[PDB]
Amino acid sequence: MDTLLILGDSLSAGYRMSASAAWPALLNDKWQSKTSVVNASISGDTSQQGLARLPALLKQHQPRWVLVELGGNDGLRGFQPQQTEQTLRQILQDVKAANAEPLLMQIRLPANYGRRYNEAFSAIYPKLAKEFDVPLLPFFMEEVYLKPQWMQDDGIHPNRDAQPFIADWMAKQLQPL
Ligand SMILES: [Cl-]
Repeated sequence: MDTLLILGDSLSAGYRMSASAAWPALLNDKWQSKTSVVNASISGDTSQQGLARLPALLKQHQPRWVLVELGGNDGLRGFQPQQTEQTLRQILQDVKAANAEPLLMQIRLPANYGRRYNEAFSAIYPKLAKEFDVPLLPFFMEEVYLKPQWMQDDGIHPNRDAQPFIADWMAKQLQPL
């Protein structure tokens, strides 16, 4: 079996829920005996904190692909987009140099954040996917935001009931990869 490594923040770890409640556990169950899914996600992680954890994970897991789901905390904290871009660039360099295929997820801030900064933050992702010639996955939360029954009260993080949707959505996005 090949291994999919997830390098993520609470959108993949689960916000205020157990790891086993989060969609990557559901995906792992769905892909039993075919593909291993390692959820190396930490609630609250910046792109810099993800990057710090990455080398040990690459060594240990020798994954075939790495899903990079990071930078949203940087954006939510108003960090400079150029800085989050460089950090993400380093993550992508590390992945390729370990002989793994990076899969970069587009991240955005919710629709009530100011539009100029959200635009500059969001733009980093297609720029990096083009630069590294890697898949750019769409942001799964854009669908989730549209369902109050799947959102926690902060308007940011998906709830436990959203997790089976997200797992199914991710299974569908990831099969041609
Ligand atoms: Cl998107």
